Amino acid sequence: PKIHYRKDYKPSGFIINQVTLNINIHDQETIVRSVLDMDISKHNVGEDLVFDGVGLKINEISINNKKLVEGEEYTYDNEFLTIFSKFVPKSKFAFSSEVIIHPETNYALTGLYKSKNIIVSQCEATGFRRITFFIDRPDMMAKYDVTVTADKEKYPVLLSNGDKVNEFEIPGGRHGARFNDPPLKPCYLFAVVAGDLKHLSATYITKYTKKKVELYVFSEEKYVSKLQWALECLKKSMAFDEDYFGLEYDLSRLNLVAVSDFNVGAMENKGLNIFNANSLLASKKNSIDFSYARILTVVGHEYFHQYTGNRVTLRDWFQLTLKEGLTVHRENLFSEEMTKTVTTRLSHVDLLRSVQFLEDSSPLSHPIRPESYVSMENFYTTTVYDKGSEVMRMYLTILGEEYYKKGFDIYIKKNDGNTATCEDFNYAMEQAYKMKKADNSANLNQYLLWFSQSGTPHVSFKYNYDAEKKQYSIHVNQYTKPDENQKEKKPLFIPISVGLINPENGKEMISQTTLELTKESDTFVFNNIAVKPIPSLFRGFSAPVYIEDQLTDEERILLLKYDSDAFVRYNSCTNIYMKQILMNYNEFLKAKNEKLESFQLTPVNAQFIDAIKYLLEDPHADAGFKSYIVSLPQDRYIINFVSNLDTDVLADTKEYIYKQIGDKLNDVYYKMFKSLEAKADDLTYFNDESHVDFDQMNMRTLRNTLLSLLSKAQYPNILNEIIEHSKSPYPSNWLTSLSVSAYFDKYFELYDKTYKLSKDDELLLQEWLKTVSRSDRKDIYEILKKLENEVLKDSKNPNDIRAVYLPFTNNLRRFHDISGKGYKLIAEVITKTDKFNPMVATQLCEPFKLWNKLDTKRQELMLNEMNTMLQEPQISNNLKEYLLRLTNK
Ligand SMILES: COc1ccc(C[C@@H](N)[C@H](O)C(=O)N[C@@H](CC(C)C)C(=O)O)cc1
Ligand SMILES: [Mg+2]
Ligand SMILES: [Mg+2]
Ligand SMILES: [Mg+2]
Ligand SMILES: [Mg+2]
Ligand SMILES: [Zn+2]
Repeated sequence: PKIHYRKDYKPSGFIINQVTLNINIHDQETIVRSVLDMDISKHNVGEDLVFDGVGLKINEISINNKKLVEGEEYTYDNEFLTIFSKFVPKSKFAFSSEVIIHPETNYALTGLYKSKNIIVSQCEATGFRRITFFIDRPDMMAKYDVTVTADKEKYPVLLSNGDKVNEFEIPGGRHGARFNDPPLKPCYLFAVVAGDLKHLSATYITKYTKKKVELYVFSEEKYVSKLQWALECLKKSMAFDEDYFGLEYDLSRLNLVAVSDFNVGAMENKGLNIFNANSLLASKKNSIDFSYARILTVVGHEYFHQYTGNRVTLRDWFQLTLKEGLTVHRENLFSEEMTKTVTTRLSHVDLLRSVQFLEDSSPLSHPIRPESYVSMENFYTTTVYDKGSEVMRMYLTILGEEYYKKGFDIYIKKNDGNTATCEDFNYAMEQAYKMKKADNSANLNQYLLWFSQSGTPHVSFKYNYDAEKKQYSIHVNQYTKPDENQKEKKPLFIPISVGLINPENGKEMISQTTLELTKESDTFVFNNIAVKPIPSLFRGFSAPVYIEDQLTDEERILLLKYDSDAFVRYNSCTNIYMKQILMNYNEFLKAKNEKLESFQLTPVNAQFIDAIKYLLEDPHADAGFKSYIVSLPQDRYIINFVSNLDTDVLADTKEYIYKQIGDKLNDVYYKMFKSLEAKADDLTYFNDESHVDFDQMNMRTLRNTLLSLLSKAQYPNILNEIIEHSKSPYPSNWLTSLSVSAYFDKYFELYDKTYKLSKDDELLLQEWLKTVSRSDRKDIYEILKKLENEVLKDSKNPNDIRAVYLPFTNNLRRFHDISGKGYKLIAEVITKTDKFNPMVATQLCEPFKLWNKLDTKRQELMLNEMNTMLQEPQISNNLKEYLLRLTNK
């Protein structure tokens, strides 16, 4: 089983200068002819010429137009084509081949495949070798000249990278298009699309060069009306890159294409970005509110790769975080600017601290630049993306905007063209650090540990105030737990954005200050502090760490009410909830363990409840922020704090705490649900396709969150509200009506009603499926069986399979049923999917990531299922590597 090591990187002994492809799409097969103009590099040591080529049917191969003979001059084993060195030229030569591939039966959705009636490619990371022979690694940069031919009636729209330089008719009802793409690119950025596509288009004129750029967005005909928001998003993304970074698009056209069958959200092929339809298409009538933020995010993200990933390339796959972490960071700056709500930053933190912290405390834990892989597809992770994004964001925190922009421009100017590594970026940032610190002895050598050290730092605090001296001290310690990657962990460069709040008047006591913690511990002292402050620590969540603030609940409530920083207020609320959860959880567990007939539970802090009411009733406070404060921290955040987590005991603990708070605030929640209606559900702009109001969507989030609370509580007559809510024109409302009706006899009436409203739009039906899947129903197993039989059937569409099964895995009570029936159900789906799509089968493993953090009975049940999956004779390499790592085997 082949392991690749980061430190083993060596340039190839071969060079590929030019790729000339002819892709001839037929009814039963596609024929790919390719000529590679090649050379011998300075690194060559007389080795065999070995190409990647997976599942290719060879018709012929040649060197310099002389046909090579199998067995004598080459061997092919369905993975590697080896041409023996004695047959390989010692100077520039041409390698040519013709192979047969079958996009119609390519259900793995990598390489060239058919999605409904569209033929489409996906090459990142190793998909190009599934289309033709290549040295399929990102440092093999080449020029591309691509011709596609197909049946004209079936496939009128033909697209690839670069300029369309010719179009032509072919006998027998066929037609062809030639595209030439002169600038060098790695092969994972190659794309081709053939289909009966419809489009919307616009022209964008760049900021400085004043280049006219043609923008096209494509879908199947049925959904072309859903393309408008994506076109607006693309204009916004171009403007932002211009305005913040001074970066203009370089090419004359940019195409975005939506397809129905896609392993991920989208892909940044140069001038030809290809999208999961769920991340490109939306309408007010047929999409939930989340679609709007998602499209903005994904269009922005793939656009931002044009510089960070495409123009500046990766040397090798170990550098993945350099394009993905940096591009997530760019999209976050963009979306914060576009949405102007604090919930954009909060939602990123909420994801990192639940999902990524869980990964980083699991057997899958890795640094953002891993040291080895077996299947690189397994390293497209929340760590590489989201922790990578936070590491990229810490440079901006450390440097500030002016110097951050200087360092980023140094990175672009020096590397445009060109493969790069994480050190290249650190080097550019360090040049700005030197400039900022006014000394050339300053360095960021220690900062590199953020790329190589796995695990989440824990940062803890002690405080001292001397009233007589007016002097305040913050003593800080950092600790990363040893793990399987490093026995010894080193101190990181941690920037700690801080304020000091005067608790008498809630005012700021110091200017903006970022403490640079670079040792295992340090004490920061402040003079002229007139009263003992409450510290506001890690403002904006300034480093990706466990924060142990050591504050009292009274201090935390004062920050929640009065602090200026959204993240610190949110975290203070989070910390109050966590202290309560851990206390009640222990009380319930002791009662269960001791089989007690009676016992006590510690009630929720009454001043905390009063603070929630205070914020909810403030008309000037943000609706998105309000929806976070009435929600308990995510289950996957909580599990990081509990050993041997008994999921039933956690479910009882959450229930008690929600009931405690609802018993005091339900009348307030009801009054707000009613009073927010006018603005939340305003229809003034319902038929304006480009008018998108993030605040209004956050008001709907709050309304729907309050409705869920009131429905769980069986608030008097709430069923009337639910039934009326089902009549709203907004899918976020009428789908909420289905899930909150789970607690009432009207559930299956709303099931049918909303099914009928959803069934005629592919993406809306997927949203309906998630809604059913996440429904808090005691008969959820029977309901999932009905979905399988009646709707999902044998669909191989990843969006369908993920919609039915993933939301259900968050059902803390039912998915973790002590019989193990939920673990069995998901393992069956995993093994079934693995037969045709190993990548999606691995995504479906997500619920097992926390297996060793549960109570011993559930650990045993999950392990048995994973061992059963591992024992499947036909298991993919991808799935096997993932399960071997996850089970420490
Ligand atoms: C496992 O193999 C792959 C192959 C290709 C990719 C595509 C990757 N480059 C692309 O930028 C990407 O992740 N977008 C995200 C969306 C952003 C907004 C985070 C997605 O798709 O959900 C990924 C993995
Ligand atoms: Mg094949
Ligand atoms: Mg502008
Ligand atoms: Mg986000
Ligand atoms: Mg379908
Ligand atoms: Zn990306």
